[PDB]
Amino acid sequence: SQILASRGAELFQATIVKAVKARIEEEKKSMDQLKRQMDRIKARQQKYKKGKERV
Repeated sequence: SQILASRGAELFQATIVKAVKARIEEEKKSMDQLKRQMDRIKARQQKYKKGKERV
């Protein structure tokens, strides 16, 4: 157990960095999805404005 001190630190750090990688992946995906939703809303509003076109 004296020789194997660093192995536990390596394992814990690997778990932490894997969790952080999954977190940033999920965050990026959610941000892109929300941004696409916002663009669709903008496009629908612009289409309505152009359909109005016959402060």
